Amino acid sequence: GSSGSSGRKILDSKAIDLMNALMRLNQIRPGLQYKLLSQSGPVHAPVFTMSVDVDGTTYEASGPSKKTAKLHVAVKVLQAMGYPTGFDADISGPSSG
Repeated sequence: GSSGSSGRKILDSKAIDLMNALMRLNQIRPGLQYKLLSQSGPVHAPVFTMSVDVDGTTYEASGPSKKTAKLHVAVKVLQAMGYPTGFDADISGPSSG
């Protein structure tokens, strides 16, 4: 439930101008929760698929590491609302979300 929580405080800026998004998502929507739908692939090239619920919209983004996974997810959320994330000119193809 909600009542009776420990509270995990983890923070690290190992990346470069990337975590920015992670902090943002929390800035606009404090008290968020990230979960790993599933992980596939090798041990050196694992795929950490994270997921988050924002504004009644569930976002899922996979990455090379859980750390990047959560970050990628946020970037999307913002992009959906129309907020600056730090990425462009990256056409996806003939298929869109």
